[PDB]
Amino acid sequence: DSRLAEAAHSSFARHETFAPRFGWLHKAYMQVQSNPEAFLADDAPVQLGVGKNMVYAMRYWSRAFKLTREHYGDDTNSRAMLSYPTWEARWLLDEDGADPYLEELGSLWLLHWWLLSSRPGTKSWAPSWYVAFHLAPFSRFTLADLTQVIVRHVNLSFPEGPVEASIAKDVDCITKMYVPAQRLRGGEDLLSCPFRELGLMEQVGQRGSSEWEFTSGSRPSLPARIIAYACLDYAARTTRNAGSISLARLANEPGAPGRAFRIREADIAAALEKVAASHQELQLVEAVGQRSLTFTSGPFDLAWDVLDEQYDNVRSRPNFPTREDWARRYPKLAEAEKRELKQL
Amino acid sequence: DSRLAEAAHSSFARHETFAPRFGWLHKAYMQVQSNPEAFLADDAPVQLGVGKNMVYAMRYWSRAFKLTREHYGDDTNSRAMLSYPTWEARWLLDEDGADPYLEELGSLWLLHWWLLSSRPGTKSWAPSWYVAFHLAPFSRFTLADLTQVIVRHVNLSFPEGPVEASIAKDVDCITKMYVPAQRLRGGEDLLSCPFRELGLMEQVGQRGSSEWEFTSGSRPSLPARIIAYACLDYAARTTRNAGSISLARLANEPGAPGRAFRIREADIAAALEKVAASHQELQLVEAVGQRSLTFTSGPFDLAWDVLDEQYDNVRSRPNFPTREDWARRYPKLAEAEKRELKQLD
Ligand SMILES: [Mg+2]
Ligand SMILES: [Mg+2]
Repeated sequence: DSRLAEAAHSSFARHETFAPRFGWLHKAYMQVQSNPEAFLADDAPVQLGVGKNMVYAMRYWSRAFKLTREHYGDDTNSRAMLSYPTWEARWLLDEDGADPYLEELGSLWLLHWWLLSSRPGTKSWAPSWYVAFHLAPFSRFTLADLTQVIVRHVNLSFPEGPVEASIAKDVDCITKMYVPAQRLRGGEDLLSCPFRELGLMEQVGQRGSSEWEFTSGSRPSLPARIIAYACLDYAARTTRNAGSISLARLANEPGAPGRAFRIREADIAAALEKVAASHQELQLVEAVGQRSLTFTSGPFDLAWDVLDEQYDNVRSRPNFPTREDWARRYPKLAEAEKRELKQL
Repeated sequence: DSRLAEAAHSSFARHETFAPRFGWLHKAYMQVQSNPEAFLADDAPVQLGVGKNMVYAMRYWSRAFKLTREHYGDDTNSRAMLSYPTWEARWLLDEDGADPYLEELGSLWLLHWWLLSSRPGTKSWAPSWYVAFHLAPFSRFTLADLTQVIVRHVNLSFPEGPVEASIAKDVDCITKMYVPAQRLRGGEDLLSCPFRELGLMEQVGQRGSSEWEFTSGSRPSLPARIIAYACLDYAARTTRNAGSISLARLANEPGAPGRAFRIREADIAAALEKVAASHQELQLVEAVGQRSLTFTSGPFDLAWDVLDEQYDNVRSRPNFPTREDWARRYPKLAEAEKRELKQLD
């Protein structure tokens, strides 16, 4: 088994037991935009306004949410892994972007998709999150049961061999990231975490009992265009031209929006139907008779047409850079992608 | 039944049913700091980064959370109410301040207290919230129930009166502010609201059914210094000298922390023990045999010692302004307070 090795980097507990914070995403984008050394400077804890271990966590979460890519010097400098903002970060978090203050719940659903997402050249930095949402056998678990599940997947997927204590720390942090704070004990310490608003995870049988579970209701906070974006972005993992993808695969394949968002096939179809009605190039077709999503040109570009429309077409704004503008401004983003590729 | 009139201004539905947004608090502070006309300018939507239909909601929430005050400018033959940031906003929301990005849940508890709080010279801007937390005789309700208890309290307090439709909009907004996003139904519509993390309101018994309730469990996200601040801030409403206030009043009196935070007397007692252990001027006393909190000096200054401690003593940082420094930069803050105090005929 190497579903996981093919989708995720070997990366555990680099969040340093810290769940994401809005202030960290915001401040990381602002500093890194003009300073590649913003996380590595001896200056960082005061320049970022956080403790020293929070600097690394900030750096990790930037990487994990696909808001930055890392690559060496030179100009020398060193082997130092400097950070570079992605075009998606410029699109989302810029003061001129889609949702710089994460006012819309669809933006959190989007960031959640990027944390789990993977494609050739760009794997996930949260293998424990990927196992939990895409590969775990059961919806209810103890933290030690889920920990054991990830250990077994890491053992069959990576040459290194599992660090149980680090994987246990991922499981603590998943819990803090998705579960309501009333189901947490803080020895006051308790921090906000905006991904709790997604309602993806709950305590069970609350003593609080030792068990936790992922939910399975409807997702009124998940916008249709966010589902449609993820389905077309998932289709674009393997195709760059016109074509189709079955709804069954979108609902059930590991990596796809059904498991990422924990939504049923019917909720995917309902989102795609609503979005298709506004986009001539997209249709739901019932074949033999299973439903398929069709697209008359490459699905990556249509994905971003649907996503940009959810935020009133950010790419139309004055002086908004194109991906090709961004790539020339930050050529190391492509170089980081290439070195991921030349392992395949 | 003048309780609501003494506690709250006659202000209903000015938020247009938009629940608070962190970006709204943060950007309004960044702009009002240097521009008293931030909410009135032709270019407000672009400079505040919001739609034209959101500017007033944003202006309202800043005032309601005691983050701004409003007063006429120095501009003759003009009645427009200009905005000025409060010292509390400088302490909390500045990049140099306590929690500019609302990273700690105690900051949301605190903002919630500010929304509900009331003092001679600074009443609440959220009468429907005041009624819902402090005056309603029940805790479980349909939205039509909550609307009608507010309507009943408003007719006793404000002759002028909003229309019922305005109060209903307040109640929709109360719901979206506090209940989990999974209980709401949009058109996509749903916005984040960080006050939902406080776990204060939940859907109950549904189907159908149409019921809601304020919750009543334990509050592990409510820090003890936040409780003690509110208790001392509450005592300071009526006294500026050494004195005392009973735990029963703190836990049960309308306007006090027990009803604002929906916590029981023992939870208040436990928070106050923790804080009195580091504060020799605070004590929990047994009298006959009711417990009281006592303070050997003025409660308001002790309140802010306790609150500033929760955030690592922000007032000690280099160049942090005193309230005297701030009142000289923004003289109309005191003018807006004096205006309201002389409405207390
Ligand atoms: Mg480390
Ligand atoms: Mg308006």
